[PDB]
Amino acid sequence: MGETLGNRIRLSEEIVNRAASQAMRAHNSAGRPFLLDKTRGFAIFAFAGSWLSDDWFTHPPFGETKMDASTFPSLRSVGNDEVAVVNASFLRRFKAILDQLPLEREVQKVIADRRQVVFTGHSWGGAMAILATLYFLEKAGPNQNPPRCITFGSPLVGDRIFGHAVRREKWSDHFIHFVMRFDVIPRIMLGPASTEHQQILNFFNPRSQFYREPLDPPLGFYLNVMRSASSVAIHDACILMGCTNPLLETLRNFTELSPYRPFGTYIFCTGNGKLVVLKNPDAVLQILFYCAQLSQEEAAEIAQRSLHEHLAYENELQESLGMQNVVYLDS
Amino acid sequence: MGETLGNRIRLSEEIVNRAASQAMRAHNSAGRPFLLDKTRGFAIFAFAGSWLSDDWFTHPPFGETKMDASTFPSLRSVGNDEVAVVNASFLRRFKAILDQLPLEREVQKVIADRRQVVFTGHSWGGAMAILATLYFLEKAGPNQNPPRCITFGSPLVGDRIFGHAVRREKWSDHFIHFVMRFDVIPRIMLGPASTEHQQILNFFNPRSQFYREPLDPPLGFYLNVMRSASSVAIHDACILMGCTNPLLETLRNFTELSPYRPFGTYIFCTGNGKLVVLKNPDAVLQILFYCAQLSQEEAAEIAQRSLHEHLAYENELQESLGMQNVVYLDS
Repeated sequence: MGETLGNRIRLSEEIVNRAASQAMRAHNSAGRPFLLDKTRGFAIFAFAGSWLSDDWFTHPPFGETKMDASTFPSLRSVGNDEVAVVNASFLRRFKAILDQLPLEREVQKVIADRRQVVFTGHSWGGAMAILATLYFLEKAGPNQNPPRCITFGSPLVGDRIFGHAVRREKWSDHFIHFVMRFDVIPRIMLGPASTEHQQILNFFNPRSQFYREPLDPPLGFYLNVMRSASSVAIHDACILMGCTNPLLETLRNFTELSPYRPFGTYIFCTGNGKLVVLKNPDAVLQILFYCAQLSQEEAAEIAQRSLHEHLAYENELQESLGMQNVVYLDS
Repeated sequence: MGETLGNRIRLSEEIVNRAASQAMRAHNSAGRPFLLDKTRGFAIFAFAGSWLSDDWFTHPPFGETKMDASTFPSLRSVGNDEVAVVNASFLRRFKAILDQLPLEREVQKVIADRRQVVFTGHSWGGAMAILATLYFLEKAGPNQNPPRCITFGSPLVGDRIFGHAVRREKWSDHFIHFVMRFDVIPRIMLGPASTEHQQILNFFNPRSQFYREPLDPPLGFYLNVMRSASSVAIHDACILMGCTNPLLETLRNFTELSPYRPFGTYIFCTGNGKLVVLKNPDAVLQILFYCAQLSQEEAAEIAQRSLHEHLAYENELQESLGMQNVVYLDS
């Protein structure tokens, strides 16, 4: 009733909180890639994250490949246009879930059971949730309600063409991505694979919280991530102002920039229980850097702070959704 | 003859090189704020730089004030619009030159002598050259050829309204600002006054080159400058995408951002004798960060590199203007 976020995104606050809880429970669950949670009128498929570097980068610097035109036909480029680009490890792992597990049959079963389908994931798990949603959008029958995707601190998945295709097919609003202010994982794929990416993953792996000795984060990982985020944001700003790709390559001395870009509806948790909702992908890229800038020193502080925020989506949304202070930028 | 940069900016290569040489000679010249160099058909007024912090910031964080509406009437805002903003120390020091020295009479004398007037300056001296040019544009008689301004590694001087007023009066093309790729001084006013600004100035003061002991640069000064440059560039990108000022203040948690913005024609020296010319002020702000990004580590390297580039405008332009490889972004 009244003006709530749940009305704007057409997902109740109860199910978003449920999705956050299931997403954290899915991690490190006896090797299983997903769990299914059934509640009245809903089926939540929550995908476990992976903290193996090979599951993030098939090859450095960006681990990208062509989006599978057979599996996702609607995301194809018209004619000989540049093809949509996806993280190769993400796609490989999602395809393995489909091939090895009866995911599609279980999705058809809950739909036939009159349940709304929600794919959800935290961290790497959000990439599986994103690919699952696109796959079942591709194969849906005519009178099936569209699946929804909710991610928490998820990495980026696709490039600009990928995102443009999702928007073109009118699928972008089905995706809701929560991003904490200082969570680096939504930003980390804007930079090349760090030589210490595995050590970054170990630090952000929830199982590391139970270790007797605390794992140390690699020195300067946060600002190294934010330098790349600003590089990609300012690159796209130059493109939108008329600069050409060859010229920009000369200006930056021909270094490689990340191809990945945000898509879908983003919800930034900006602190003091405030939420900022926006859909424009160009604005999301700018704000991924803009809201994550640091004050004071935060040299020996941001590491623990970024980890806490990456792991605190449950508590943050319990508070921010129960007592709402939400602003919409393109609504 | 043919296609040259001198034809595009209507200033011969000979006089640009002359201006660079006079700008470096003006520094630390027996306390005098400027020198006058006369050659056939020209009068170059070169202004000495100041490496006293009080001459850069009257008050932290940005040392800004209202542009003097009496002295520069054409830069005034229509009615009760927001007024043009200038560096207070820069304006105070330029006014002192006019009041204490016969600058205006000497300018009238060379003009009556059928000499083209060029105001030039390196580093802080470029700010004096900029204000001198605007002042004499304001007071010019009807048949006097417009004065020209050439700066080398100059700090920013005015805000967006200031720059918009210069463009509105059709004066922007009279200004030529050379910027080396890794020279921090064109970027430094995009961030708040460092607590070690005086130590930054000591490091970039040319007289420091003769010291027996080498002055050490303050740790991390370069990346601290570039973090602010990216912050301001991405702020303006968000504005150009529809974000409002109150919203952006909440996103960055209400920190103060620098008001200063580039204006005039910029020429970036991008390496290998290449020059990149552009006039769009929004693109200049983006490129101030974009072309200055660092590879490898450059932890104990960029300090010496940035200093060398700030002090190498003479040699760079001798080579880049004699054998030209120039690209124009908005021409």
